[PDB]
Amino acid sequence: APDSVDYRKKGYVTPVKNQGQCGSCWAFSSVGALEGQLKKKTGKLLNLSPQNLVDCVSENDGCGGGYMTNAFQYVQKNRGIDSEDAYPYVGQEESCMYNPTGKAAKCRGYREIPEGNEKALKRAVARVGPVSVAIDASLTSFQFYSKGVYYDESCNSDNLNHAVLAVGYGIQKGNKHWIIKNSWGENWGNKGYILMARNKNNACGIANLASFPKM
Ligand SMILES: N#CCNC(=O)C1(NC(=O)c2ccc(Br)cc2N)CCCCC1
Repeated sequence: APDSVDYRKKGYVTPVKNQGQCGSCWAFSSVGALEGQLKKKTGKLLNLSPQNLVDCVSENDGCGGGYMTNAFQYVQKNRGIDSEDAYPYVGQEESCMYNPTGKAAKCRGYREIPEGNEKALKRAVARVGPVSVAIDASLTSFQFYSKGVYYDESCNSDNLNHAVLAVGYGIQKGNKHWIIKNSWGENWGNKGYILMARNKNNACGIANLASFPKM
């Protein structure tokens, strides 16, 4: 696999969004991984609908949390997901109001990266595109992140609490990293992104709950 890759440079990554006061990170994460595969398949990037996921993935808990794999299963079984413009984000859980007329992507299944296996995650990022991941984002250090390759010795890999998107990987100042898209707005972190330590004992649980969609 390459030493580094950044899918933002290849046009696979939409603008940084802002989930607000709803535990919909799983839906943003799932949507970002779908956005990536849409670009790869069609050449054309479009924002997809986290609200569609929040409302219609009956296997998840809406603003009370969810699994990304459950969302990909839904998109596949549903024969599509709507675009953001067709099913705009409202920041609360609702009845399912999916409209097939606003379909902008499909899903042909998904895969899961072997638990905790950072080389495997690296290989999936290289071969596929952006890959949905979950981390411990509870630490004030993570939340105040501004620059550099984030590492905190107190980060707990067994306490996943936040779903984000790995959009590449590499190195900075000799510190191996993952490039992570958050859903806390552009005002957060580095223009909405964080570089997180890679190959440092699976820091923050980065490779503990990773998956990507097929298209
Ligand atoms: N709120 C909130 C934000 N965090 C979540 O959404 C996560 N998952 C759950 O919390 C969860 C999963 C599946 C189901 Br169903 C219900 C759930 N609350 C995302 C994946 C990693 C664990 C944290």
